[PDB]
Amino acid sequence: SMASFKLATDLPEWKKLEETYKSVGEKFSVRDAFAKDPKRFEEFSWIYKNYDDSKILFDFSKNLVNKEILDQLVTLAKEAGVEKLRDAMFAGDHINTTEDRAVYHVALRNRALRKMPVDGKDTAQEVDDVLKHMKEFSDSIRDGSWTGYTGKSITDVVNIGIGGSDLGPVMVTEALKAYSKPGLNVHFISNIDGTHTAETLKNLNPETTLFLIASKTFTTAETITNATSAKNWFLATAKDSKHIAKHFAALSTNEKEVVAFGIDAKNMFGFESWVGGRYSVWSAIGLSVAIYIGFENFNDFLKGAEAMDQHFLTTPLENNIPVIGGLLSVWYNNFFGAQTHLVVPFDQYLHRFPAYLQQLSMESNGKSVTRANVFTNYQTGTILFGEPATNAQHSFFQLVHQGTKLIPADFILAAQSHNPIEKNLHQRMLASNFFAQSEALMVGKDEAKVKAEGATGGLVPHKEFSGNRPTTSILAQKITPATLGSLIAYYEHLTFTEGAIWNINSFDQWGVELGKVLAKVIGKELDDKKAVATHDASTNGLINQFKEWEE
Amino acid sequence: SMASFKLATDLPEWKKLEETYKSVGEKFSVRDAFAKDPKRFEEFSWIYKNYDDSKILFDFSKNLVNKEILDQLVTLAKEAGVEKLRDAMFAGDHINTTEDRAVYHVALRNRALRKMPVDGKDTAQEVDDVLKHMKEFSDSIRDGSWTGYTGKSITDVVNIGIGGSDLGPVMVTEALKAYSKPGLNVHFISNIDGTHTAETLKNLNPETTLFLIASKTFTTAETITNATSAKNWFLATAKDSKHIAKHFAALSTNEKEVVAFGIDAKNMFGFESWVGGRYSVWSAIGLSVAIYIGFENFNDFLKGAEAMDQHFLTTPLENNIPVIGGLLSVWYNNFFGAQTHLVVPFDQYLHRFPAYLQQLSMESNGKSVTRANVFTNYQTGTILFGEPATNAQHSFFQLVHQGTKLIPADFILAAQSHNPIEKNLHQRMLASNFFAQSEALMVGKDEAKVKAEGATGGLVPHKEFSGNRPTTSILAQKITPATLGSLIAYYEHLTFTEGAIWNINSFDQWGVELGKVLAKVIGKELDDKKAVATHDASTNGLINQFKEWEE
Ligand SMILES: O=C(O)[C@@H](O)[C@H](O)[C@H](O)COP(=O)(O)O
Ligand SMILES: O=C(O)[C@@H](O)[C@H](O)[C@H](O)COP(=O)(O)O
Ligand SMILES: Cn1ncc(Br)c1N
Ligand SMILES: Cn1ncc(Br)c1N
Repeated sequence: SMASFKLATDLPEWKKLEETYKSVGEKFSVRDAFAKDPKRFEEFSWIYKNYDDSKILFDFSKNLVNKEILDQLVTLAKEAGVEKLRDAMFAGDHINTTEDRAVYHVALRNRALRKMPVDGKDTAQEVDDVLKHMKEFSDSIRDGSWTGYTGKSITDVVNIGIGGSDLGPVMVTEALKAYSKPGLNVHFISNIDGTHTAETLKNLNPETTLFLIASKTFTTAETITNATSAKNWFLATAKDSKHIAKHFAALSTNEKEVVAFGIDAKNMFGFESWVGGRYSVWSAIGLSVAIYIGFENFNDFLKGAEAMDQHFLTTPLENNIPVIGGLLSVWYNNFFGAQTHLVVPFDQYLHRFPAYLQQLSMESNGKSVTRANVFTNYQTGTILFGEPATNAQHSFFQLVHQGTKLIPADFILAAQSHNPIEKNLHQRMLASNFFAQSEALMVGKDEAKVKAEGATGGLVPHKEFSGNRPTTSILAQKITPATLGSLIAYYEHLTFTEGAIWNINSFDQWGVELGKVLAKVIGKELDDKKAVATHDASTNGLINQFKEWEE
Repeated sequence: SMASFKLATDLPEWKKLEETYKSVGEKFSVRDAFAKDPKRFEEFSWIYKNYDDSKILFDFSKNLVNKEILDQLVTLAKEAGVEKLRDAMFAGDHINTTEDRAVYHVALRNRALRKMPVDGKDTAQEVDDVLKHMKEFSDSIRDGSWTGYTGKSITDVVNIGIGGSDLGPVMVTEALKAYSKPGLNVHFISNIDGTHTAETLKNLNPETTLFLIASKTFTTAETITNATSAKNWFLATAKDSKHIAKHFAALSTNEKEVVAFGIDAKNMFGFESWVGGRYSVWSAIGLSVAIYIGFENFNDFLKGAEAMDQHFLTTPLENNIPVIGGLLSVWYNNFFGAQTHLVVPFDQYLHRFPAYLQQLSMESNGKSVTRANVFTNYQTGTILFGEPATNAQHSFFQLVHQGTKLIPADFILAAQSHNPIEKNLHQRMLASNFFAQSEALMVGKDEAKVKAEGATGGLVPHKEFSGNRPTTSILAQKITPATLGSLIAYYEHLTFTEGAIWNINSFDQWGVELGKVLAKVIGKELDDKKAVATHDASTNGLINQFKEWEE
């Protein structure tokens, strides 16, 4: 399973891209590119067709890229063996080398029931069987047939989990909230901070609340603590532990720990080690989604991911949409030295989409060691950030337009709103902003125009805009379950691409693994009341100041 | 009002800091610094005492800084005239040069009624008079005496506004939600996206809902549109426009536009041009806060800001807490070339604190032109991001620990929880994470330790942690109104400092001003149905694809 090369900087096309950066890239004029190439929009935009014949336009043409540059980036991808690694992923090979695991989120959305084996054994029916369990259970919650311990239908579902066991369910239930039904609400406890439990459960009724304990390992400190506190809250009213079986289910890989916690095995929704947390919403972890919007919508979301998987698998690199996205990220990160990537949904439902992508991206690609087990001498993962528009335009877009940092940005809009109020007035205004913002980042406003518009003397430079600030625009028809499925999978495969070029393992997380063992030593120290002198002086000082100030 | 210098790079200490970066900074060992200096925690931490005798510890000692470096940064601040600009701000001078305005958020929290003049006229009583109006109105909402058009008490208050007229109210009501009362809820419509209106108003009763239309200009497109749609929603039930007077108030500078919209002048809460939006929560814009948690709590929040103002005004630079913070930001941005700054509250109530600071920071300091009206040839504002812990630890902290990017970070914890459930178990665990995370970023884990812990061969590098990754830890006793007031003001004055060194105008926003006129041309084009060919080919293509896909 070893690597075909050591460092990205070893790939012969890397030095050629450095040369191209110097001669064409650094000074690249997007205005000039459009003037030189009447077909530029056609050449640097791609329509994706989803399984339901809906469409998404990916327009890359406002980026600092042309045919020469993209052809060089494609050659780099071939040298890096992006296709070989991708094929190994889809083959169920153990490409997560450091944990010796398969990387098989693609198998979770295999609705076609293709043969998709791990360790030589097809996963298709095992995955499907969990999905059938999810459909049966979510249907029974939604139709009222699953009753709580006093015989009432469930009104509230509380997911308890953190990281990969939280953020997908949050983001996707928010994104697809138009598909929810009145009277059936979802909630998400994740932070160990007791505020999260107290505020979430404050107004809920134990008789009509169902908890889903979401944990791959079922040993995570925060989650098991939160789950215990919720069980205590439930039993304060319900009294008898026999009633737990109607109110607690588990989403997990670890049957022994689930049962040991006192959940019935029948109420476990399983998944496997080859599902990374930040790739897990497609699994049993998405049960809150199926409950909130219905299993059929959840299934449509999976099929959207599957269609984008097939696109990534089958398309030559030069027309492969997630690959192009990933190649542009490498271009900016490693040649321009842009440390960040901005993601801006022009969509209020997608308000937690940037935060989700931040996990996906940064937890996958924030690595310093390659598959050849040497340290990198070049940049890896970027820092991702964002908020929805139009809010963002009034905020940090000031810096995006007039600051000193290059910030590659992705803007996303649906042509149709789920909420086309006031005869679509609000939607037309939203869309006008989408178009005009990316236009303005490209066109800018030169000295002569500032003067024509009435500024004189020392005010003029203050009102200039450089332009040639790059954007990618992604236009969907509508943010349906299927569309969101395809969009997430796009970003998954974009992340894949970047990581393949950098020659890192996109699929481990030894810093978040360390995080889950770090705090125990200090926790024991906070339990007894003596002052501490066992760490560095800052840690000791902070701890001791805390001890003086704590309740 | 002109500048004493052109470019930061002209300041004699700038080149000296470049030299210090090369010889001491680049290779700085924080472990070595603690070993060399037994008093390092004491020397690089400061206790702030608030007006109510509560305290906040600011520990900078895990930063890449020592006495030599900090003394050089202080000298740079003196060369840049940070104190002169600060004194001009507090004097009511028109230091927002490009708009020729005073910068006088500090006057909003002048509870001491010091003489604080703009254009030679004291502002103290005018500010106070608005606050007395806010107290009377918020008291009458809270006590039930302000009734809606059918004679019922108000149960829901909806703020409508965007940017500076939204994010402060959102963040501060979230942060201080422990101080709210059952049955009186606040809501925030901001996005033009009609989803925001539809979802917010779905379950509200027009008879018991009060709107606050928050707009400095009272002409912002999104806000006036949202406000109109809310008025339409209200009148669909209420029928008669005479009932608007019991249900709509305005937070604004622009009395003529407010009345013209059909709000009663008596229900206007005014503020002045010298309040920037991203500095406005202290003004009439904070009315939702006063309603949600009570005017006395709002006033305590102002007094916390006032105390931090007095600290910033009166403290020599070497012990001036916001200045030190700002100097470290310049150090990382301009000498290390770190493009970002991470802010992580170990506090679920403060979940929107990073987003608020993102506006404050990036909208203030994302500028390319100095007070001498020349373009910069060095980096200005950083990109700010963050999410609360412990969630963030499971997410992008992977990259913070093991990626290739330097990411200066601020961690914030309260020693006491408003929600100390389970005999403070959750709070002790939260705090243990706070300490352990910053410890781990500093200490790292070398090759020998990885081997001792059981890794062999090619796995070892994958599990190494560099350490020497910097953090600032801020420990409060409790996040009270007063504490939050002081914390925001800290960041305001930190932002001030950075901008003063860069010699930019922290107080204009010509990119967000452009944003509010950009979209109108395209909006007219989306109104008629013909295809468009009036822009660049990408803009035209996106618009035309939208037209094919739109309802
Ligand atoms: O990305 C990850 O691996 C983490 O965010 C995990 O999802 C998080 O630690 C929760 O782990 P578990 O699902 O085992 O409870
Ligand atoms: O920071 C700013 O200036 C903007 O975010 C404004 O707050 C926003 O545009 C709203 O402007 P107004 O308060 O005039 O409606
Ligand atoms: C660079 N990038 N942008 C979004 C995502 Br997900 C990644 N990895
Ligand atoms: C650098 N920085 N960190 C927080 C804020 Br507010 C700013 N300007």
